[PDB]
Amino acid sequence: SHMSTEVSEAQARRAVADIFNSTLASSAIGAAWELGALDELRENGKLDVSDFAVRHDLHEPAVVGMFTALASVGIVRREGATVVVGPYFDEANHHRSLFHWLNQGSGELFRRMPQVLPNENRTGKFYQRDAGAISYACREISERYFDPAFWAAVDGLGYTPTTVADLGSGSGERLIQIARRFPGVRGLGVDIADGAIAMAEKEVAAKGFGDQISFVRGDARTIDQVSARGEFAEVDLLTCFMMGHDFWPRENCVQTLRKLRAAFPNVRRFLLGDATRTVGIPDRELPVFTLGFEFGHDMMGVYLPTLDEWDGVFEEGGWRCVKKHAIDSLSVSVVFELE
Amino acid sequence: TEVSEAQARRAVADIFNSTLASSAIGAAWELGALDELRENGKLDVSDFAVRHDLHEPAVVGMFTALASVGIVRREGATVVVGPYFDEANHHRSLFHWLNQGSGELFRRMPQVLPNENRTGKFYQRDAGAISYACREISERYFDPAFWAAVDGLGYTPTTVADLGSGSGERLIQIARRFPGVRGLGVDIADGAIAMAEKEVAAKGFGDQISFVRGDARTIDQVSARGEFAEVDLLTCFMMGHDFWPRENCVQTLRKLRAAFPNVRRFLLGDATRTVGIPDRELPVFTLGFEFGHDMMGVYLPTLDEWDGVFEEGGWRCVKKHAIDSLSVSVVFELE
Ligand SMILES: O=C(O)C(=O)Cc1ccccc1
Ligand SMILES: O=C(O)C(=O)Cc1ccccc1
Ligand SMILES: O=C(O)C(=O)Cc1ccccc1
Ligand SMILES: O=C(O)[C@H](O)Cc1ccccc1
Ligand SMILES: O=C(O)[C@H](O)Cc1ccccc1
Ligand SMILES: [Ca+2]
Ligand SMILES: [Ca+2]
Ligand SMILES: [Ca+2]
Ligand SMILES: [Ca+2]
Ligand SMILES: [Fe+3]
Ligand SMILES: [Fe+3]
Repeated sequence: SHMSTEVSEAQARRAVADIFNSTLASSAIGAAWELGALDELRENGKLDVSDFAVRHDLHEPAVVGMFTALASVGIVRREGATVVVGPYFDEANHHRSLFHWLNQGSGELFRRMPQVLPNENRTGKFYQRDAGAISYACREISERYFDPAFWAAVDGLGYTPTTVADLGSGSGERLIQIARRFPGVRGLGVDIADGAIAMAEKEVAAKGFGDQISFVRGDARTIDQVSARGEFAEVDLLTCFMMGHDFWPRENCVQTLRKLRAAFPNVRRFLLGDATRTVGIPDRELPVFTLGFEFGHDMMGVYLPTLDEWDGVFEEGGWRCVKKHAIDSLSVSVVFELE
Repeated sequence: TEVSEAQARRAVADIFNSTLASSAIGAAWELGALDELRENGKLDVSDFAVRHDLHEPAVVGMFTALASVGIVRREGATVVVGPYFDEANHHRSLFHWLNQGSGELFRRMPQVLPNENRTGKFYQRDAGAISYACREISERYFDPAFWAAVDGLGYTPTTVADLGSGSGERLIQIARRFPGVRGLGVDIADGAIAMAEKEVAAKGFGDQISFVRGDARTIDQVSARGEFAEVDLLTCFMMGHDFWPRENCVQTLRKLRAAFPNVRRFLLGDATRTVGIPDRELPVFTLGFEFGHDMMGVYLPTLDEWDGVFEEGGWRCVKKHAIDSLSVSVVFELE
């Protein structure tokens, strides 16, 4: 029953108030996550705010503030010095990486909406986001949302892989997990980020797989320029998650897919997964994330293909699509099994 | 806490979209959108992006963000005011303050809460943005009570000083109302002074109104003491909370008393900390003001705390005005 055009002054006051407080609740969700509060609430159902502030060595008045902000829209409920989980807790906590993405990750971009929209201002470094924050969030996003379909696609391969290349390798947590599934397999991540390489080289070393897995600086759109080219010949599983839209526009993508094909000519399966642009979802029925993903990419000047556009580009790219998975609850997100 | 899993999905999605709405309101304001919607009730997003020279797809996003929570309604490339437009638009400066002025603060909630980090410049805000909003906040929420206090002063001022003079607009208006008056602005920010002086000069009040850098907390250090002695009306809006904690406010009030010994009336308007409002009935702003200041480590007195400090501070409160509708806000007439 949402969609009315006619409301009382009471309702309108209340609604504009909730929009205001949601703003704070929404920033608080990502913050509370990162400070270990959501976890503890998930684990114990309850928490004493004073004891929290002490244990974690936090300024207590703001801690009160963070919880009151979560309480203002029903994520938690306050009783005395106690915070309990609220009716909206599980849902919010579930999607906690998405709010973090929105606020801590991408907060600056959306804050400067009045400066980002005007054309004259659109060149060089016309926006900023917190790459450490994004990273921190995209890690849980990849796990909470993409893993099931990722693992499902891995199950239905028809072969044990021997050498896997992961594009947008990042933390290396995709490749690390591969090694753990397929004992003897070798890994190879590719990342534009200098910092992601060392974070990954460190990550790998720490988890047992030092001589199994290595990384390289490089960019899918010019993967043929990359000096490790010669070793791509032995790769028989390729993977690429949450960056496919940055291959776009279409012709870039076609080319990028063709290059990928030639550069990895013994790849049997290529697992590609990403969120896509939605179409025709009504303004007042938008689910979590959708609006921020699409809006932020518009504000960054970055094109987002629809599912159909992905469908329409693979044959041209030199790939056959043999299986597709829908992601649960992250806009219209998908995993394609290509060969 | 008994709701369906669909209830919870929808509520959580509203919080998320609300975030983007909220930021959008101040954006829309600043870019002319809200005003063009108030005047005509409609707008064409292509037309509007073109005239304003904006990247259209971001413009659409911005208007979708607003429609996602009922502020506006989209019908093609036509944007129409929605059920919550009047109210949103009314409080637009407050959303601006939260987002454009103070977004960097609340964003870094994880880095700002831990005590170890809390030294030096531990948070950042956008002084230009904040100033932009404070202008309207002053005018939409404080002015009615402000002018009512001016109307019942029982004297006609001859020299007025305004602490946190900002853009100079308070002193300007005072001059438009009392032509003979001299005006004196105290602001701690060089850039407030520069703006105000420029603004005062352009409008022709450059010979009546002038400015000095100073912190009202240390008003006794501001070496323009002779001009201060001539002042018979003192104004201070939206910063009294910054005189607290209590001991500090007592001292500041006593120094203000001394620095302006011929002030007859002293107008002090501020928002104050609320008490016992239920979490799910917090009105607009309250949570922002209070939570933001707890994050900045700045004390907020209650009303009663203010009422109980003036005598020790060297003043007698003779009149008090309630404000609509800015958390619990107030104007004291002190003497
Ligand atoms: O931040 C970005 O640029 C993204 O595109 C983030 C993203 C992509 C896919 C799923 C979730 C987030
Ligand atoms: O010095 C002057 O310019 C004035 O006459 C003062 C003034 C100018 C313009 C409007 C009101 C007062
Ligand atoms: O921004 C601050 O730190 C303020 O104190 C802002 C303010 C004070 C009183 C009313 C509205 C905003
Ligand atoms: O067009 C599609 O739907 C996807 O590109 C993948 C796919 C195609 C055919 C059968 C299954 C999956
Ligand atoms: O105590 C109060 O309510 C205010 O400090 C000011 C006031 C006092 C007495 C009569 C009127 C106003
Ligand atoms: Ca309804
Ligand atoms: Ca029109
Ligand atoms: Ca800032
Ligand atoms: Ca009282
Ligand atoms: Fe992206
Ligand atoms: Fe303040």
